[PDB]
Amino acid sequence: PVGRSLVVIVNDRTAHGDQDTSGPLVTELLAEAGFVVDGVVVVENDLSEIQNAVNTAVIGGVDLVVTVGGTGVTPRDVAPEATQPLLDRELLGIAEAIRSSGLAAGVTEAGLSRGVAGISGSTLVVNIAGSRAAVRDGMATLTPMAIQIIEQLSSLEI
Amino acid sequence: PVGRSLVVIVNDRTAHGDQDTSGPLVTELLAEAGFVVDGVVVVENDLSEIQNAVNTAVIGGVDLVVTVGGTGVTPRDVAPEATQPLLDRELLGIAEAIRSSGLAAGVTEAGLSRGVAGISGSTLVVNIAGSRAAVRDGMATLTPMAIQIIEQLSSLEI
Amino acid sequence: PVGRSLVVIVNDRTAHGDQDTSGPLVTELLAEAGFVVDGVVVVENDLSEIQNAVNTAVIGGVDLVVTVGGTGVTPRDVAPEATQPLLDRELLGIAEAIRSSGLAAGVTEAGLSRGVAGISGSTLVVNIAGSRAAVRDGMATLTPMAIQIIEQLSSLEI
Repeated sequence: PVGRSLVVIVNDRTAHGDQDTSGPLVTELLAEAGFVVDGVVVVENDLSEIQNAVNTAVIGGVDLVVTVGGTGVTPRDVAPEATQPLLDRELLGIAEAIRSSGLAAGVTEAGLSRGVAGISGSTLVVNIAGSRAAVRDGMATLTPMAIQIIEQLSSLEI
Repeated sequence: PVGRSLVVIVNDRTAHGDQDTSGPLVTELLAEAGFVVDGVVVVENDLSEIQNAVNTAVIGGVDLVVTVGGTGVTPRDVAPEATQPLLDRELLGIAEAIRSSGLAAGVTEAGLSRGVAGISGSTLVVNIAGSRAAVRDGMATLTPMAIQIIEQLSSLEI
Repeated sequence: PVGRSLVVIVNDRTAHGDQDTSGPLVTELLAEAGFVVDGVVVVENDLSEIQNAVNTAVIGGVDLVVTVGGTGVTPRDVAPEATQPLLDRELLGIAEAIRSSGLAAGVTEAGLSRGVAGISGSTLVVNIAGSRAAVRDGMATLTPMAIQIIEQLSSLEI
């Protein structure tokens, strides 16, 4: 196994009982890249809830947290605002590659995603947009990068 | 019509009577994408003038403001410095896509543009470099993105 | 000659006597693009040493400083943290183009580089990752951009 992962669904409707159509796809793509999926957390578009969810993964030593949702242009979308202050160092390369690949694939919500990416504690944290198309394209870009970052951290033999 | 737009020409020479060769091209490309062009404002490379021009569009409820000029490497180029503090949220995807497309087209002043992009109030604000080549390539990248952001805002039915 | 350049090797091992395998390649690529190479400085992954090295080039009026190393994900990698506060204006276009080209070439440490770029005083400063592959790909992207920025500054006839 490459490492442990957690998925955070950032969606007001999912947090009140609607069918989450994105999370299972993220889970299966993580598993197919070789990650153990420790769990899925659903939160509202709420800064402190999102922070609590990520910080909980960070304190439990999770290797990869993928948040899904809350990267659009409306004031309610606060995943990036919630994430950025938790980052000890940003990895613009991840966020830029996700936007760039989504734009080339014609997935607008991915090209325009305000998502950030970085290391918090021992955890790689990456925001992706909420749609199935964004999760598909974002995950294809992200997972080899995440494998390399995580493999590099454990080859430090720290 | 997709929405209302304003063009802000940021150019010391144009502000003192020289022929503006970029503004008419921006106007015609906006019109061809379906925007009403409310007007054109000419300002110097001057932070408070640029801010006044943009804030005036913001308070009038304009949907898209394209600023043209003042994104180069010299100290006089202050469009990005003027713009960034007005943004309630940045849209790095727009600025990155404009740079990336300009670089692939060999338009140096576009690849290297310090331009930013984001939402201020109800207005999408985007900096592009001053040349005809930069306006051509920047507008081709920008206008479908702007249509999608604006169509999304009005489909909120707010 | 296009201008004067300095190379700063940011590497703990090189700073204690190991063979620097990257610096000669950077020197030869600079020379081949037409820069005079004023010198090479070796420093540790140490914020104040890196700053001293860059600020020394800035005060001596150097046109281009390329730093090599210290852009990875581990806490010891501090080239970007050292560089960013010295920049009077950032040139995201350079850093983004370096990441983007490295990603397309399959050079992971380049796609993921946290390197920044910008103008400090009269000096263009650009961080690249430490490997030979990163220096090869980064330099191919950087040197035409650097020539254009420097040629533009001296054509100001300031």
